[PDB]
Amino acid sequence: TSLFTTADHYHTPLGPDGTPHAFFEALRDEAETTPIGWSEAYGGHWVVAGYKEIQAVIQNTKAFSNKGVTFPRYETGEFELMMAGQDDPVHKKYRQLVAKPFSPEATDLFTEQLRQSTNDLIDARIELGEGDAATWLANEIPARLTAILLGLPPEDGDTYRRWVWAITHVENPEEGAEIFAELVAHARTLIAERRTNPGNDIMSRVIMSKIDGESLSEDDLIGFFTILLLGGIDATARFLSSVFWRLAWDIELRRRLIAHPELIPNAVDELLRFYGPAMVGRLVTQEVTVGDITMKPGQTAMLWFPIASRDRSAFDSPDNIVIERTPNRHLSLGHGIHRCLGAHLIRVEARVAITEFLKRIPEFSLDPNKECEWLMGQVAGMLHVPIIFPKGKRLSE
Ligand code: HEM
Ligand SMILES: CC1(C)O[C@]2(C)CC[C@H]1CC2
Repeated sequence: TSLFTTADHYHTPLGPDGTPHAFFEALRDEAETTPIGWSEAYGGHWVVAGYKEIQAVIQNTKAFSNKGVTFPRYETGEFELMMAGQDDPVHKKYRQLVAKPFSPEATDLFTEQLRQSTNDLIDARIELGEGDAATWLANEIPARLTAILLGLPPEDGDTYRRWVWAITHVENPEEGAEIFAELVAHARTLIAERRTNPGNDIMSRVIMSKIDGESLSEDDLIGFFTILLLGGIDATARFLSSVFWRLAWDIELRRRLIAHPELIPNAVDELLRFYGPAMVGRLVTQEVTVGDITMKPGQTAMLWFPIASRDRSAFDSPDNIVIERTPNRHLSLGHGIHRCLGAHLIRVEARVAITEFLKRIPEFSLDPNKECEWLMGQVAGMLHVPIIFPKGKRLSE
């Protein structure tokens, strides 16, 4: 028997802790013998689990196209995924338009604003002694910031999350497509308003941009809106949720981050290795051999970053969260020409979220009377993290 044969990133066996990590560890073990295996899920596809094999695939853009970046394809109607779903030279020209606002200096401008935001969110339940850390904090910190980056109302996160749910999970394809069309209607309204009232936000920037002398089409602009909203609120929320869950029970990790706040950036990087939500696909466009396996045009390869992030030939003691680990060249943010546009931004969001939360609520635990829930898929992580804690005091009021 092989664990590859029924591997499916939307249906990962969960262990007694509520995560897929026992299964990932078992697949990692098998991958030492077979780093690429055939799964019969989704009609048949390749699962790439070894670290060096994922590196080989993700560097080989001639044979492995980002037209397959989501598999099964995300529900975005007739729209492509902007940047993420493109190959060069097209990909590079679109990404250049938004490189500046995602640079470390540009995103660092939001640091203290994120800190204030995080504290305002914590104020809403600190006097109560209980909350779902995912819905209360993890969902809201990145959704509010993303809203501000796109010039959306930050208070409407439930609307934005409903759109993303349709893109990533709704099973009835008519329904999912209709809800995605709601996002598209709102994007058109936003774009029309920005045209007349341009600001310093990222949508105004791409609206005023040109490629090869031509303004972007309304469709390309909707594409930018979609990928930035999607990227900004989904994997960030799942990652932060998984982190709050881990900190709720892992009292040893928690006390160390309180004692050594200077280690929080490196610990965020290690938590990205361990809880990185993402996997990505590639469409095979030319016959290619990777290790023992020859892939053929039209096949899809899924890059199982969480398994490669646990590869013993790439990391010492990969099953331990070693907060001082360097260089820690994990693949949770990708590698090569598509490497995550939001990399620096999530590092800042996570550092601030963890720092302020542990400052405000150093003592907390999982609620024994409510269930946690792990969401599976191409972006995976805790969805519900009910916690309890001693009642504390609001900063504002
Ligand atoms: C925990 C948080 C996140 C994780 C794990 C993550 C993961 C990734 C990964 C693995 C890729 C590579 C795609 C590939 O190789 O096909 C990627 C690309 C990308 N991400 Fe992120 N992402 C995160 C947050 C963000 C945020 C905050 C944004 C923007 C607000 C964002 C926007 C993008 C975009 C636009 C791409 C495509 C870049 C390109 O194609 O050149 N992501 N992300
Ligand atoms: C699912 C995932 C990882 O997130 C986005 C923003 C980047 C790569 C893919 C598709 C879209």
